[PDB]
Amino acid sequence: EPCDYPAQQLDLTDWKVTLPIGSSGKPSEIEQPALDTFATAPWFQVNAKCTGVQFRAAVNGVTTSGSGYPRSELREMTDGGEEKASWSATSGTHTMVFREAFNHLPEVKPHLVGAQIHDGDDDVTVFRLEGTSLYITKGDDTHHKLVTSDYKLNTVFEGKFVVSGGKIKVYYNGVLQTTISHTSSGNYFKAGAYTQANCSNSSPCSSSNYGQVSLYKLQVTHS
Repeated sequence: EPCDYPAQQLDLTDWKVTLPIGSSGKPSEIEQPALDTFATAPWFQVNAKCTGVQFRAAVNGVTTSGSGYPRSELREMTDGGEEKASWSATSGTHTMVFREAFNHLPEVKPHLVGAQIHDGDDDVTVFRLEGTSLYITKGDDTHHKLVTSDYKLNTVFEGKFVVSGGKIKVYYNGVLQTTISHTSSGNYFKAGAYTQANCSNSSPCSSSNYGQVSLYKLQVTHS
């Protein structure tokens, strides 16, 4: 159209989306083929400028069980988006190239995750913004590698994860930021707005207190 559905801005065929709305402790998820014509403002919609996808998750958003952090985020799928993606870090070459911008941060604890590699146990490495400091994490180390302490909101950057030979190479605007040793399988990509704050550590407890990310390009390949 291509301004009516996020699926018109990015190829969401091999993805599903998890939202910050839903019943108590049960974040709603939308899978293909319904995802092809799905939108829910302001959490998951084409942005006003019709150039990308807006992902927003407020601190009072619905979270698993009721405890945890809210998100409006894509989860990698495969086979026409029919099943969950799961790949090896020691076999094959797995790449995700994305272009995004962090647009808004929650109050008090201005932390927001915009892309990640996750496995069967937890997050492996993610692009995490804290204020104006953008980091590439490593497991529980939220400050593994500082990309820049001068990240300006709404600035589009290109991130890339390349996994092969038991190593994860992470790039920011074409420059290698860090290489992380990782040999477990069951990995998958994610991209969107995963707000690292809830009503227990951020006030006010309102939908107007949120993290937001805009995704302009999203490409995943496996060989």
